[PDB]
Amino acid sequence: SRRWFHPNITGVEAENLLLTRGVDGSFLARPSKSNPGDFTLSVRRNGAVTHIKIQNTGDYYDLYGGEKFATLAELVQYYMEHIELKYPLNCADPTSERWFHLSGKEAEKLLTEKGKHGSFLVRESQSHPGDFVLSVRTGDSKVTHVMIRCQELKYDVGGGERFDSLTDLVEHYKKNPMVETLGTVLQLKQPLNTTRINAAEIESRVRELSKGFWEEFETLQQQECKLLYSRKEGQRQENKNKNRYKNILPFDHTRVVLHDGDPEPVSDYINANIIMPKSYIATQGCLQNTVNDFWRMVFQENSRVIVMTTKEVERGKSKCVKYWPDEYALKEYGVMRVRNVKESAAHDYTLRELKLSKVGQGNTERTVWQYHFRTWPDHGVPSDPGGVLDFLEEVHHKQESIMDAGPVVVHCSAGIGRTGTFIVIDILIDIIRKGVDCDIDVPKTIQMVRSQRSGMVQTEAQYRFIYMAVQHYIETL
Ligand SMILES: CC1(CN)CCN(c2cnc(Sc3cccc(Cl)c3Cl)c(N)n2)CC1
Repeated sequence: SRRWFHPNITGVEAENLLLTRGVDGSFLARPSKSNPGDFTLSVRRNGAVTHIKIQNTGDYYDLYGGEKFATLAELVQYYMEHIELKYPLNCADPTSERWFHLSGKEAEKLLTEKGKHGSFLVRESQSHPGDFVLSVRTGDSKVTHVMIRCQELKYDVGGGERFDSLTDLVEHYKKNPMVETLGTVLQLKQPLNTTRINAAEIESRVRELSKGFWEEFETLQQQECKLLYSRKEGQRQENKNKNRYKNILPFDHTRVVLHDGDPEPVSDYINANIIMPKSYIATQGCLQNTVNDFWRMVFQENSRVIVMTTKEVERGKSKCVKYWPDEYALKEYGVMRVRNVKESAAHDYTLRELKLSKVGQGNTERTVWQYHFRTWPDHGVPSDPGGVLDFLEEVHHKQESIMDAGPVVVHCSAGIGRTGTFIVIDILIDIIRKGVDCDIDVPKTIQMVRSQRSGMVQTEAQYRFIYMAVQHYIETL
């Protein structure tokens, strides 16, 4: 449902809402206004409201007194199946729906300039403030307007059932479409796309979102509820301690499956996923016990470029074990043998030239290049995207320069926040690098990658950093 999230309520607004429209076991989650980036889980117990903080600095949602998760949905899912969270107290604000917005004539052109059969949107009435309008497109070539009146806190389209919110109303006429007198069926097949822009417009769009970014991002967040794909392998007993974060797991359907492993019972698991929009494996920072597994992956998938986006230690916290030999040194990691051939240090990153081979057979050698980005801020995102961009641009040419190279391995700590910011920037400039004659749809791209790994861009700050990055790249054409 994900409608248990309320984008714009204060604490007290939530408390009274739980205590007036809810029962013991009712809960909700809301953006925290004390700390931008944080969120708050609000639950009713014994007729009282306890509030639970959840911090997300860019790596994961850290529920205090609980566990760390990829999305708030997987969080709620996790706790609704094991202070009890029984009944979602659902939100009626539509600000975070894909279809909500806006003048009629302006609505008609967009539907004409960008819509197909079934594209629709809901806007606020201009004739009677308080009422709403549902504008829908039908064709093979017509746009239809359906007024939605607000009466005594309930909404309708002039007859039939009265709804407690537009989302309910809309959801009802998606499954039960209005039929006009001459046969025309007003099918609400897809919300109108207003986020895909031409690459040359990014600068215009970024300026108007800065007076916007919040709304669009959380409108993308609200859609994570569609991405609760199974992650069972990662919960299997033999795999629990192969995860750096027990509750941040790879989708079974996109995980990398290690083959040709030791006869041990389970030898095919690693907290990684293939990311296909050049392809990527998105993974977590190695642990002591999965280093040999990490290199089995690199070998198997023919990866020749690794991109690590964290220090080994950050703020005294460990984030990734040292899985590469010292410069000029040679190490054996299970059946895999790695020599660090040379290291080169730039200001923002280090390149390690690593040769990977399988012990015993000197016909499996391949160079692997590890690009170790070292200047990401301990919290937040870089104030400027130049460093990231030149990094990725270097990374891309290295990858393009090797024949038959496999996925490009990308990893941070939990492998969702930073790792996902990078891959996405990389996909988008991949497009712009086609030139400036191309459309860019950041939300779409983020959602396509979250469908392949949980939580793949973590924060709003990062989300805007992606826009800044693409803008900057376009400026430098
Ligand atoms: C005004 C608005 C209020 N709610 C409504 C429209 N805007 C909007 C719409 N859709 C999404 S999401 C998405 C986008 C493309 C492809 C896919 Cl697949 C997804 Cl899932 C988004 N982030 N913003 C911005 C805010």
